Amino acid sequence: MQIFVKTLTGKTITLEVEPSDTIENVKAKIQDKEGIPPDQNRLIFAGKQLEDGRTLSDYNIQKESTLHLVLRLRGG
Repeated sequence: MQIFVKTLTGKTITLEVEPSDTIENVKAKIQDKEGIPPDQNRLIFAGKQLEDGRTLSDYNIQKESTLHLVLRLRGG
């Protein structure tokens, strides 16, 4: 049950999750592949911002889906 992640830059990543997992948990594994937490990054599917109140099967997120990684609060 792998999920692919696409950043706005085009960075293709890969994570292991379950259709019963929480949105926050699935976002949390982004730290284990990159290092950036779920407060600096957000989540989007089908033009809708996802949130930590539902699961993957509740959003209809299948395997081989490309998630959308957006940056919150520009800084340097």
